[PDB]
Amino acid sequence: NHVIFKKISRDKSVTIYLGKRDYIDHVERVEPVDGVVLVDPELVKGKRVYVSLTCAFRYGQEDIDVMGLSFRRDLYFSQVQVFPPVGASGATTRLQESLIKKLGANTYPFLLTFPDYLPCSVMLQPAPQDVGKSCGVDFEIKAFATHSTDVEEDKIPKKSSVRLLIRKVQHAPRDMGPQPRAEASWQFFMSDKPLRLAVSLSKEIYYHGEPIPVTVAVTNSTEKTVKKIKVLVEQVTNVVLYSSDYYIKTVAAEEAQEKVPPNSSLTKTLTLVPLLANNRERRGIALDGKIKHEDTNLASSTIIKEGIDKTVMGILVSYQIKVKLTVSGLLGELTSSEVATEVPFRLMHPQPEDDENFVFEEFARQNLK
Ligand code: NA
Repeated sequence: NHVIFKKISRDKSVTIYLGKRDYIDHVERVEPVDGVVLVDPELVKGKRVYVSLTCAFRYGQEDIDVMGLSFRRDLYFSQVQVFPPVGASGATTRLQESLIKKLGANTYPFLLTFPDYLPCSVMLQPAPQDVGKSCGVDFEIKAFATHSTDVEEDKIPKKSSVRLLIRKVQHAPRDMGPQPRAEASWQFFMSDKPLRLAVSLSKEIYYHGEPIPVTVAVTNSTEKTVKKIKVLVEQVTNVVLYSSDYYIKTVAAEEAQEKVPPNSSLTKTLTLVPLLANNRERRGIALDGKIKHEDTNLASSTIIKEGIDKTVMGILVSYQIKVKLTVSGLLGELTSSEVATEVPFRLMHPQPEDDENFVFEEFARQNLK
């Protein structure tokens, strides 16, 4: 079985079919959006039909745009002619050949590539506590019909078009970086002896839903007790277009049950799983889609190609493990400050790997249960 997604214009003249809602970037390359457009021959007579792919950044709205009330900067734009048929006939892909075999003679292929310099789907709606507005990067697939008027004004009527917001989803590349690790030491006021914290991760990339084994070694040479060992996954978000908004938020947390007495060491591995489901509040963190939708995830770590300016990504997402130690008799007495350290890591979807029967679903995404 193969689920095909479809949407049809208010006026019934144009119907678009897609194989996926979600298009894979493994960063070596990215999936093209290939699909077909079914037309009503009678409603498209004398008309042209195109499909465009637009990547845009928007600040100030959850979409572009109501009352032109938002800032917008386009990252990429492409458009192909789907009807009348251009040049040679037939599909360039099996999906297309198959969908055309099934749907019949009013169906026409279209294929839209992605380039390698774009970000992946990212959006944020701010929490009450935050300032700065909603923003994100949208990927629009639009199929529309144009016609001519005797006044020589061409027309692109809304009722003849269909707009699908797809996702460009980040999947892991062939290779990952070295084992993440960090070593911090503190010498407190009046003290001759160090508190050391080493922290290590099993690998530099993790998959959404994959448990992250944070291993911690405390060497406490001090007279103090470490009352608490806390471990966080922090999501760090930078808005690099328009407003400068900066967000850092805890998407996962774990507390050890153990303390570290003066003059002792402790080594323990805590396991964290940074999912959006763990978060009651979905606001003020970078997601790959709208809050309302069941399929939405945490944004994957941004990946910038060499030689691309980061502002052109429009929102930067990155992750770190933060380990905070709580030290007895310090705070308000020997420090106004945290004792903590961070180890960065990347978070994305799994590495991808290396006729049929179709079932048609409406493209609109399922709302949150
Ligand atoms: Na001490």
